Amino acid sequence: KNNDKLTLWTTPAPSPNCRLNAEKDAKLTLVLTKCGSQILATVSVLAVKGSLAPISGTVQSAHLIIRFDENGVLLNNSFLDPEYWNFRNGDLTEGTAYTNAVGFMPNLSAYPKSHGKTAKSNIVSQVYLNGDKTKPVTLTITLNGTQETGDTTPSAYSMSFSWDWSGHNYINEIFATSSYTFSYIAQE
Amino acid sequence: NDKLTLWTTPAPSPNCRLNAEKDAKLTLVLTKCGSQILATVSVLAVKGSLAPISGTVQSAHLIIRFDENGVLLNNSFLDPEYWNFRNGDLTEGTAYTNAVGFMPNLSAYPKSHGKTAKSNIVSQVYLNGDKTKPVTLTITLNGTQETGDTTPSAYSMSFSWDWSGHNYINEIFATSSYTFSYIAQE
Amino acid sequence: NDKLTLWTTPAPSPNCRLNAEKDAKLTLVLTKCGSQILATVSVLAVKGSLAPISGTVQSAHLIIRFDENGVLLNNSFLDPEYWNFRNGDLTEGTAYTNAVGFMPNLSAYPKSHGKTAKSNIVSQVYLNGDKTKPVTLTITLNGTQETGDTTPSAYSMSFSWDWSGHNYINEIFATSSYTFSYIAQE
Ligand SMILES: [Mg+2]
Repeated sequence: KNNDKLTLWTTPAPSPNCRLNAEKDAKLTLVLTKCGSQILATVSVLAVKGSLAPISGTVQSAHLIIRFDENGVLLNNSFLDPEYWNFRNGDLTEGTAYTNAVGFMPNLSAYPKSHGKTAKSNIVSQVYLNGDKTKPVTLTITLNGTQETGDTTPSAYSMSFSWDWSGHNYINEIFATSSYTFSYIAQE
Repeated sequence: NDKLTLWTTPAPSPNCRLNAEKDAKLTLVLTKCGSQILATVSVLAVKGSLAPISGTVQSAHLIIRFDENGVLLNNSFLDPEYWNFRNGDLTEGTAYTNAVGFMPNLSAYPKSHGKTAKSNIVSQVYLNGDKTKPVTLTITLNGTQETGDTTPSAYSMSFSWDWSGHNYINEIFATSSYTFSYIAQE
Repeated sequence: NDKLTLWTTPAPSPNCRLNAEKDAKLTLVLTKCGSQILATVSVLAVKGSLAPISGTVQSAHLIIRFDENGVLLNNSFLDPEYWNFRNGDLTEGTAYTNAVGFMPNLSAYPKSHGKTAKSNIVSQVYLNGDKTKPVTLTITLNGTQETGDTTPSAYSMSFSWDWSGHNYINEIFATSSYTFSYIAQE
């Protein structure tokens, strides 16, 4: 059992695995590492096709919402593909889908279902396009909720990533973000 | 039951004093990862001049002080009732007698060396989780980013929120969650 | 011993080269949390053109390089004497022979892909812990954001501090503490 039940990830070098505008138009690298009562996370994203590859016209943001059921399992019609979202085995994922990941879900006491507009449910910081300090992008992570254009979409748990560069002209650049570290309180 | 997390609980009642007793809810979670502590912090004001922000208020400050065993001092500006080791989403019932493993390391962050760069963690957080409303957070370990706090303590953690130059009048003072780490005493 | 933390010690003597040998004190602590390393970094210059900042100086750079076993190369710009696994507030005296579990993952951060966004962590730190004195810190894993470091290594970690546009002349170069994490090789 080369398994590691304390890390849930996309793999460190994913194939296209998520939908920012269309199916598999980006590679999300997301690693969740369980440190008891807190999850330690790293996230980065790279667009591979469409209006973010390269950034065209008037687009100044990108959004991904990941939704899980009561067992911490991705919902049907997930915008993150489930095939390579699993517990760690070396640099790969287990092949058999997990049945329970509640230990990696954002705590519902800390981050209640209807509370996405609450300050505590948001982690907000700058990341940098192409790892370039002169090209800031704001990242807003929302736990068990959304601040955007209205979400009472059923899920038990959720994690929302919103990248925004209002005011910046990044036309003809590929949308790709520096790696960002964060933590949140675990459900169990 | 979990002796590797010391917290306020994830959903505290008013539990700290920014300008008067119990005028805010501090959510502070400390998770021991051996030689480093992994921490998350958020604050929400519930009454007074921060709820909502009034007049000329452009900052808020909290100092938490501990004794040599890592126990909150008397006259604490963080209420000790629900500051304890984790049990579910609650605290253990019996007050802890030792948390030295969660205290900021005195070799790394010496007592009253708060003006030293290394004893400070400084970053932007965001009012109401709103990217257009930045607030600077300065965290100081075993000191204050200022001349002497003269109340003795073995260890301390100081939080200073500042929004000089911004007009947030009539907004409730509430901060996005912020992750940091620091070197543990043992 | 504590084989889950690799560090400079929490209060190092001068131990790294920004512009000359031992012209700075780097505090760097790496704590293994399975698949991720939790890190804290701070730097303090002690002599030369950064102590205090003089003339035209608006940046500082350090590259740390390791072999296939995770051991510092010869001609290291971080001194190997006090870079080791934790023993109290000190280091083990006998040099480590393997630290591959602390190295940046090659699948995530491929060798010489320093211009790739994912291999960079970028944020503001603050001179003297002062919120009015920002400094950008760019961390690069297994590469350098300034291209083509030509010195071969199995693994590397690059730190670039930049304050273009700011006049910090006559200040000592000293940074607030900064937390980050990265995917571990094993
Ligand atoms: Mg910033």
